[PDB]
Amino acid sequence: KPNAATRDQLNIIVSYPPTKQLTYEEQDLVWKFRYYLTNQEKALTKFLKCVNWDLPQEAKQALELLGKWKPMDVEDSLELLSSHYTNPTVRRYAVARLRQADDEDLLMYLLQLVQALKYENFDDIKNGLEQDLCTFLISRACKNSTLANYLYWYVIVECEDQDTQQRDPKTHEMYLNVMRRFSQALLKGDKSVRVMRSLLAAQQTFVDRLVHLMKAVQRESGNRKKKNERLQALLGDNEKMNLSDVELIPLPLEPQVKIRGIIPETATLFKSALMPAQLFFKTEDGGKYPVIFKHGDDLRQDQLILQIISLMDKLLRKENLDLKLTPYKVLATSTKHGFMQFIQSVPVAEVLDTEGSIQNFFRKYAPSENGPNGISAEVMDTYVKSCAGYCVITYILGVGDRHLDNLLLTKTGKLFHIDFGYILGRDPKPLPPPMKLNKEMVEGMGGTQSEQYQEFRKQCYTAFLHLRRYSNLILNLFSLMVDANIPDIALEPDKTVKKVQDKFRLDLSDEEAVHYMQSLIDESVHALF
Ligand SMILES: C[C@@H]1COCCN1c1cc2n(n1)[C@@H]1CCC[C@@H]1NC2=O
Ligand code: NA
Ligand code: NA
Ligand code: NA
Ligand code: NA
Repeated sequence: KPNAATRDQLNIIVSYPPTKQLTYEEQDLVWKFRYYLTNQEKALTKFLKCVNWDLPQEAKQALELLGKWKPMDVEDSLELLSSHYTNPTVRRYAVARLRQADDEDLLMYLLQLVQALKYENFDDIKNGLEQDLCTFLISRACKNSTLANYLYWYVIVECEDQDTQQRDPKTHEMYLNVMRRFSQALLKGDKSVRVMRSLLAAQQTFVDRLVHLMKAVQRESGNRKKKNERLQALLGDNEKMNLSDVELIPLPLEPQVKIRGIIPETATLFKSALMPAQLFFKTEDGGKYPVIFKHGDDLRQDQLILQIISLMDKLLRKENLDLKLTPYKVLATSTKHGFMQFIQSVPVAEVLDTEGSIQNFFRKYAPSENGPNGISAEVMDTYVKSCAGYCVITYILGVGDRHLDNLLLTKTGKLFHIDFGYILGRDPKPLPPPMKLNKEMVEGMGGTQSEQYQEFRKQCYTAFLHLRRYSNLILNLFSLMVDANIPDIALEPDKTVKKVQDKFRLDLSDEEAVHYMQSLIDESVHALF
């Protein structure tokens, strides 16, 4: 029906990022050829964006075409749950597509889907005390204990958000109703589901006791040594505090791991202003699981970034690219406390203080006579890959405040980033560079003169092209976060998705994007020396 020139225009429009606004002329064109476009699943979101949903006759025809359209890919349906859509049939269609996702994929989107409840019908959620989003999420949680664990903690954090309670009371009451609905469904279910309900309650009381313990340690006004002694003494009094030995419960941070308590003798406070605790949990497997427990601290921005880093890692692995990344787990248990999975590591700043160079560090703990610069080839391969992964990922996410205390290294060669208080282009100092590499980091692989430097560049190109291909998904997930209580998002909600979108350079072809990434890396490295 449309000629070659029109098809080229339509294909450009269909390729747009999910939050790019269509012009009036593009809306006219998509509508004109709506019947031709029903055979392209990628065109459906563009068509739905061109409908005037406030005109009953047009909404009706649009819903007729929706039923005849080649169904969109499951992950594309996240766009239909954003704030743009109030039409109930559109939003139920999105849930119907999401019902086809497996539990592993749904978990990767769950943080954002909980935010998307803000765009649902609050009366329907309350009156539940065909599937809408609330009903769907609860239904899937009732069948999967991992989903139930994260749904519980994600929602309870929303219930405790005093900002929401003060500034958006109806939204706060909705989340209360979601929790009530969730508890309703769990109690109504069979034995395995009612057991799940009791285990969530047990986790909550454990966290409550841990919070009370942290406060007791901080009413102390002794030095750090005295506070470590207080922390260990309180943890050791199980009759008083009940944290050294408890009946088995899922670890909120990673519920597949059941824990029996916390080891009292090895608990210490970090030497930092907020004095978070390092705690070793006794696992059911008879092992130990170290965490950081932060108290008096909002972990939600870190929680989001580590969730997105975990997604990006899984997407790269899906494309058979394992860049040896460290997406450590982060879970907020309230707006003021939460857990982080502790990875044995050393900050690069400490490596330079004690060994002088990343290379000296690798030569000490991973020597190899015939290896690159006397270092194990496997360790160097792991180093190059992880540098590349984090270079591309922190560039896309605009991570700031990149000093050598936030760059961590393992003896197996993994480099990874921590502490994501500055994202989306924010930085303590002005005019941060678009790509934040460290001189010590290039030096760690042998300098620009090493063959490792070209291996690093090559892995950046590959990772960048792979993540570009999932830009629709990544951008849709940020679009669902724009109203969230996340500091660097709430600063400029209407600009948030574009800040990520621009990093993908979707205006460039693959070959042009590789050229651009090459120039960006080289320019950043050149500026360092
Ligand atoms: C848990 C991860 C991964 O394992 C190594 C340690 N990592 C982190 C993360 C943070 N830190 N260390 C520092 C130390 C105390 C708080 C500060 N802030 C962070 O965000
Ligand atoms: Na009402
Ligand atoms: Na410590
Ligand atoms: Na504390
Ligand atoms: Na890991």
